[PDB]
Amino acid sequence: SSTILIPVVVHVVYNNSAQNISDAQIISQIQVLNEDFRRMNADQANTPSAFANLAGNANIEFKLARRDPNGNTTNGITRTSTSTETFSMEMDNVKFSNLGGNNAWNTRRYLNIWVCNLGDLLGYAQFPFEFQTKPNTDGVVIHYKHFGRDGSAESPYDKGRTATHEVGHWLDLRHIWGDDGGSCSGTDNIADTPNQGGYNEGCPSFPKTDHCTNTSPGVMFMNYMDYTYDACMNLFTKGQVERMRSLFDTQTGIRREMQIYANELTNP
Ligand SMILES: NCc1cccc2nsnc12
Ligand SMILES: [Ca+2]
Ligand SMILES: [Ca+2]
Ligand SMILES: [Zn+2]
Repeated sequence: SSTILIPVVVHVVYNNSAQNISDAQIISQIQVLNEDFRRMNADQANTPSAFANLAGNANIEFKLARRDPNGNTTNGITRTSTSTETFSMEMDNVKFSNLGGNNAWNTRRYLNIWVCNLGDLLGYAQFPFEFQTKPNTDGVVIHYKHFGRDGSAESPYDKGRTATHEVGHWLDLRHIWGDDGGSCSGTDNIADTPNQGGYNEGCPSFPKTDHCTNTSPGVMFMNYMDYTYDACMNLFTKGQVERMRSLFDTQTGIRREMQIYANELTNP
């Protein structure tokens, strides 16, 4: 497979000094996305051998924009002082300059990552099916305490995996347990993710079983699309990789336009 290139702009929207996170912290997150989406994450050593053969390399590269929407030079990082103290998922106010946030850069050409103070919410995504109706709010929001790996990020969500999970949703992946409140009925529509009752939290011991997969090697609680601690997640499946890449299909791909100028938007 050929590398899919994603131009990124990180909108730091800060009401105080703590929210105005460091360049190092932002570069740390860009690096984590590149590791997790190219299976160059060192904690792939924690992937059980039973699931190692299902492990996907998405071969998606994330580069900070070097050309802004007016065609001027940028480092792909915006900093917006805000009078708003906590942002709302329901309002999407972080995504509008008009409401004390920062307007999206053309969502057909850039992945917009908003960093801000959110309401015990780690972050939220918008799914591709919503793009036609909600073009301005396409992208990913991350809580400033859970952006980037180590540094200023707070345990136990301190390895940058909130953004990996949210970019997952942004590329059309569903919760591995099927958003069915614990049943075996719901599906993530991925053949190589074992059927799973409910979400996992914390760091379960391998193997974790439930009424849906009651046998070793159990459910893939170390999948990025579960709700487990950052240090206890370490793969996408080949099935998940195919779903994500299909959005960039040159004929039918919802996000295909992103590839046309990706190189020019990320090259000096
Ligand atoms: N572990 C990934 C993740 C992303 C977003 C919200 C979450 N709640 S708990 N785990 C989450
Ligand atoms: Ca599945
Ligand atoms: Ca389920
Ligand atoms: Zn989720």
